[PDB]
Amino acid sequence: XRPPGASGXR
Repeated sequence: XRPPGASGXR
């Protein structure tokens, strides 16, 4: 998916 924790700074 896009794990919040870091999907890069976004």
